[PDB]
Amino acid sequence: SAAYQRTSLYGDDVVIVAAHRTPLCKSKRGNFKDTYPDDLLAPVLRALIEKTNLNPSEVGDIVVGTVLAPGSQRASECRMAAFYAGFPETVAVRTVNRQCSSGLQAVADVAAAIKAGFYDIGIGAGLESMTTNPMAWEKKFAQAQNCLLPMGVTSENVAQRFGVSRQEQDQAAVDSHRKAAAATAAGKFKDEIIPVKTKLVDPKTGDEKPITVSVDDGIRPTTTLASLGKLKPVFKKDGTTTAGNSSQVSDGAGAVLLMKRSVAMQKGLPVLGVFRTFAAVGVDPAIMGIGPAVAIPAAVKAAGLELDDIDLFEINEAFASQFVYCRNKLGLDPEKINVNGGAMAIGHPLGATGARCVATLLHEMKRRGKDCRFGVVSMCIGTGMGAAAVFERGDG
Amino acid sequence: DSAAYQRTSLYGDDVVIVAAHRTPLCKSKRGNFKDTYPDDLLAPVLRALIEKTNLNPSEVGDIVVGTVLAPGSQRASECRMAAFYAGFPETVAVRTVNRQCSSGLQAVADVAAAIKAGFYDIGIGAGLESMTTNPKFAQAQNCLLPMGVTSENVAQRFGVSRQEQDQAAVDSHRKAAAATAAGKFKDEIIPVKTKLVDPKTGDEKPITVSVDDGIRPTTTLASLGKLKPVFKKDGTTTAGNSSQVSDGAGAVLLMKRSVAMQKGLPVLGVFRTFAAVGVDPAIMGIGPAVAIPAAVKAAGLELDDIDLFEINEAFASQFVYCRNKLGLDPEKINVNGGAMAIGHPLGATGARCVATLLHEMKRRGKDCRFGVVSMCIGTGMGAAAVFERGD
Repeated sequence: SAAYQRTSLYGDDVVIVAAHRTPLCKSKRGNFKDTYPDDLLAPVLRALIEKTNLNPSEVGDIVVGTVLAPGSQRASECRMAAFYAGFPETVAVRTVNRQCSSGLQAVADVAAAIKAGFYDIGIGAGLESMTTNPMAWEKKFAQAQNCLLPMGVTSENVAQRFGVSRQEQDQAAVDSHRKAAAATAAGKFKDEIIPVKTKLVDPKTGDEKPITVSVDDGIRPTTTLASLGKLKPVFKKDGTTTAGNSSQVSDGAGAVLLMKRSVAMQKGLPVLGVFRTFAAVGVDPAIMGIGPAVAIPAAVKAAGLELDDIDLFEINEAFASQFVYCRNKLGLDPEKINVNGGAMAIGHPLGATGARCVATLLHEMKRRGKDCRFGVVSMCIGTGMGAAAVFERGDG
Repeated sequence: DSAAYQRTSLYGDDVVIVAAHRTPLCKSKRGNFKDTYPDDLLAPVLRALIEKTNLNPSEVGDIVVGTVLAPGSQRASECRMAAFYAGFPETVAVRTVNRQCSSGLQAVADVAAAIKAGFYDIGIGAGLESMTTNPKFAQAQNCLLPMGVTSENVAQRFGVSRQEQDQAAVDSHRKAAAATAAGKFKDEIIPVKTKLVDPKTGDEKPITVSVDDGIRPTTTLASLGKLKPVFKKDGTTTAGNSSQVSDGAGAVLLMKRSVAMQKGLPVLGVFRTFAAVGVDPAIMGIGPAVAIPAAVKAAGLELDDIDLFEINEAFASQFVYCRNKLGLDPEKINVNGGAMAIGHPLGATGARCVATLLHEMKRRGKDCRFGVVSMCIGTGMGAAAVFERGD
């Protein structure tokens, strides 16, 4: 149980008409190492618009999950992105008010504002990038560690206290890379991924070669239980968390275009998803990192559903310790979770995780057809909180 | 209303406040805490909750601190150092409010929530700001500049004038001067034994800060009328009708009503309800205007039932808007002055105002039954807490 809970009930009124993401690239030496943050968010914001033939001035609100950027750089990067995607002055751009989070509430608060009648159309997005445009509108490594070190140490304790073994954690990372490799090789990410045309600087020569990034570069198809069992602990001398069974910061962006069911209908826009419910929960401080394990039952219950009704989960894999705990504690069927791989394989783009997982969930549900009716997206909001979202498959 | 969403915590009569204190608040711009490190502001307030209750430090189940100015990991290390010096052991976990920008009221609310949930019996909701650093202006601006730009816009749209904003700053300095002169802050304030470098000679002269050094008793409508707009050419907001960043700390000791009873501890206050709300994006910075009705309604009360209001004065534009929108009795609000006079210690505002409220409720007698503390959680949210007078 939780200390408190925010619940948003959206009924049938709030649909998703588009949900997309950039590829995710490892922040340390990945294919976005010479790509600025606004050049990740802008093409995802722009695709929502192009895919729905929507006038950008019709969007009532853009809320962005963004963590790495310090202070005023958060908003300025998003406004840079918004401006360059063609949004006018009159479209307000906001950030998620958290020191550390994974961005899901951005999607939920946009949904809530639509349900409240504040506006008809909104974008819930997310963005992270280790790079800084020298051109600002009108540090970052510290910020990554500041969020992730506490998350890692707490989860290695929760795992240590509930007996989540090194094998169990490593098996999760193996499964993640297996599933991400298989989804990539089957072209299952093609619908959700907006390829990013950019440049890659050859460290040897300094030459900038044009590159179009289309694939998640963090995937390691050769990952085995054997390769991972060789890896050394990252936090404490006899700890079970390694570089292999935890996720690394990746550059990327995600965005979800939400609207009132009746406006999508007058516009002739297929429904990709129906946002049913959102719950954010404050957890017992005695056992932090376990966010999702508390928020999932909360959001499912608010949807008038039982855990067994959920066909697919997207549960963030920031650390296998915490991922395996939350899965095991809830008794979830492992075969319904991160079916196309998780952050251990494709990466952890902090504040973009929420929109990223929304895109993955909805497009897989689309793909799996009518019997894939209900989906949950879940993740932490920093060590003390969980967030979970219930989605119903759109009719298209 | 209306909120886009609401978090409601209902505490019953289960969660009592047995002590609430604050340091004096001093101007960050070369006020009397300019040579005092953050941990040296929080430590003696945390220690005062302990000393005044004869509590063993290790009995505290949780310490949650609102702190804004500090960058990233420094937020945590400042609070943990302050906790160490207040005599708390490793075993007492110290957490910070997970917000980029907030006034820290939710620290108190979350501890109360955790007590009501039976997670522990005793916790501390606290806040700390200091511009000094123990071997931040950018972080302060990031929070307040958009807050003021937005609140001014709301003022200009809904007819909150320069004249009415300036009057509110006069009123704030006047009430705070009367309060200070009348000894009304003595109960809540923990004086800070510190050292001060004299700017003229450079000498370290040891000092006990007891007074909020930012009160300007000479503040008139004439003196405020002469100040230039801080945001745009024809803007209404000035350096005089908004609050300045201030160094200080606040801490609130909460516990289960039965453990306080067993312990022989006088109840200062009863935490009844808390609400936090996301507001209409088209009108940002009006937080308290949505959150007060919500928290009041959660307590099963009406606005008329509330005897005292502590509403944050980060900007007069926003404060006057919230008061006028709700039709509150101006005479029940910030009765001992507000942040325009005594300072805006960002994340320490929550605990600060709770202490001011409860002590004034106690002083006023049994008829001062209901109090509301309200403030923003950044431009997009509002927080409000309902308290009932302790016996």
